[PDB]
Amino acid sequence: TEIATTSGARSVGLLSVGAYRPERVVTNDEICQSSDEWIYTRTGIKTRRFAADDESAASMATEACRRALSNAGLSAADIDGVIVTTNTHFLQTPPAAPMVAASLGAKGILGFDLSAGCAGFGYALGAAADMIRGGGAATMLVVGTEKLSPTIDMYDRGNCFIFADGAAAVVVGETPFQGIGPTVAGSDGEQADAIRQDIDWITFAQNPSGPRPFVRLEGPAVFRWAAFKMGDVGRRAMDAAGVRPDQIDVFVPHQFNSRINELLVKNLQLRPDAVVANDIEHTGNTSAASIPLAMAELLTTGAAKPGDLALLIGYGAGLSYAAQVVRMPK
Amino acid sequence: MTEIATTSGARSVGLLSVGAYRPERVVTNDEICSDEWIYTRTGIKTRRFAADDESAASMATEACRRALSNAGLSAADIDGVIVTTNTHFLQTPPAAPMVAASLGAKGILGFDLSAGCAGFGYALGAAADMIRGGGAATMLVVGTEKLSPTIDMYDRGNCFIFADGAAAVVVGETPFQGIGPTVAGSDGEQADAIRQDIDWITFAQNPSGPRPFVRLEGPAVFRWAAFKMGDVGRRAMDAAGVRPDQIDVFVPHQFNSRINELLVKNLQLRPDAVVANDIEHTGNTSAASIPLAMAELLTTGAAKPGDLALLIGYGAGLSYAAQVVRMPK
Ligand SMILES: *C(=O)OCCCCCCCCCC
Ligand SMILES: *C(=O)OCCCCCCCCCC
Repeated sequence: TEIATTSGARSVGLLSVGAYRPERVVTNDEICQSSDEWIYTRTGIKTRRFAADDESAASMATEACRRALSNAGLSAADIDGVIVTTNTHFLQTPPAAPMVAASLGAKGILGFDLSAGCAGFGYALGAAADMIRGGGAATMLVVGTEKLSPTIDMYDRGNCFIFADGAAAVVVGETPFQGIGPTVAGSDGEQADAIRQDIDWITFAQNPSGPRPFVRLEGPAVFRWAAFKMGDVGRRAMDAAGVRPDQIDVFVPHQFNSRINELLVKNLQLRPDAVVANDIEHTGNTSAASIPLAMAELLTTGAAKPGDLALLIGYGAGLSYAAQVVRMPK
Repeated sequence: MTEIATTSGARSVGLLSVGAYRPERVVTNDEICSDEWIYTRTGIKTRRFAADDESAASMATEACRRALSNAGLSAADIDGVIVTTNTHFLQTPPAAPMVAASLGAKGILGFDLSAGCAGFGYALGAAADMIRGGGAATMLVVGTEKLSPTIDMYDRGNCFIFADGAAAVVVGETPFQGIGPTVAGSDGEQADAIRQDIDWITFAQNPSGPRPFVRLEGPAVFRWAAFKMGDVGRRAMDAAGVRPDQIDVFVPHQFNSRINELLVKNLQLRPDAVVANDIEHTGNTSAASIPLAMAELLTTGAAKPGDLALLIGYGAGLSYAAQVVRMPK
């Protein structure tokens, strides 16, 4: 007997984006006591959001999902699955996805957590699109969520002003025309230490009164890697999608650093009038949540329009990257 | 307007191989605590604990090496790796890129997938989806677990349950369909049933308080798994277009033998159907459990390559993932 195969939608796209940004604004001056100029010129950040003590990666993911569902004209009963992508869910288990599903009033739906630094969103988008086309699901939530503030060593003058909190979710479903291109992804596992938790939780657990773990970043190494490698990645994603650089309306790189992204814009040879995501300005670097948060900001302000041709490039920890061409959601 | 390319990959995908790593240190029921007490309740006789210098990532690498060797492939033939685990003790970097680098394939795509014990089913399905979509042609999927450091040796409810190990599968194009449609789901309202009890940040901010351990509400998990997974198994067979009487091999997650005995009966397979019992000397290795159980069956010869197998993963998050597959190697 032959094992049967399911089939799903051919054309898949981003139906909606929904964003949750924590209430507390932390300015450059507040976090660093000419600090405002210093931080802004190096990173592009003016302010960022910090989540409250009672908030978590999962709780922000839930709020983002509620908003994404609303923008898609859907309820939780329309969703067949949810992928949470995060690096700041602070339990080995349970995973965030089932908790999020439950809070949404759809406790039974499939889901898992996906971790790949701030390439997680691209990987999760690709996985959702592949699952829907394979018939494993019809409509899915993909939410990038991050609570980075508790992981920051406020004495680490190399990164303390970089990381921030927030969540944003997209609805992926069948569309009239193809809305999501092939995923272009890869790694550099040899540079795994470039962005890291410096002390693993178990070594820490054997001596909790000694130094605790914090996020560490080898800035120059990441700058060099991102600025010199992601251009070729962007071109691969566009080639796979069958589009030219000059057909790109919107560029949404991961909001790691403005200077990096300015160099990527140049390398990718986009139109003079191409819209470039700059959400980092009042959001900072929110890792897995960055791209969908950046997408929401562009749509919220009317800088981008739904249906606009967008190039997304996620780069960051593990040294991991994931990129794809999409049409902008509602 | 501008077209976004519509693409496809190979429709027929299957398991080309399985490879297993288990650590050297055998910990008997007698040592850990007695033998009859644990055995009666779990079906566990012994389990393997990893050495201090081992990790989920290191065991996953070694399981991947063996998997590649058994498929007659090298690292250069692989387009990416999915690592599924619950015991990679870093928020970042993820295990997959490190595993890829250790295999001499630092550049390949990959990521970590967490869904408790059902991680392997989700990861398997995702790799199959990605290959059929044309995003990759050949993949490694590896379940890995170093659970021993997470055990509270004073917790008389679970200290004898969890163990260490890793197993990987090579997934790629096969002449006939080798991986059935994914059947998966959750119960997020019972998320507290299997859990880390104190989150890492709360612990870090309060080092004078207690440290985190794995906790298990046994009865709640038992009742959910024993009585709900039968229907899951039926759906996966239905999706694969196969009948219960056609299943050659049954591989439930090796959570508890007594749960699995009840599952066997509920599923109404042939009397001569082969049931995975790797828990006896491997214990419960969470995400690594199913591929380890597949490797054990092939190693003893109880299962043969090509045999029709039903895999059911169930556990934390309250999460489940199941599919019918043809046995590898
Ligand atoms: C994205 O820019 O990559 C950064 C990944 C953020 C995860 C940081 C992990 C913090 C753990 C330290 C306790
Ligand atoms: C299968 O039974 O799913 C169980 C998931 C493994 C539990 C590990 C999390 C405990 C960490 C405690 C520090």
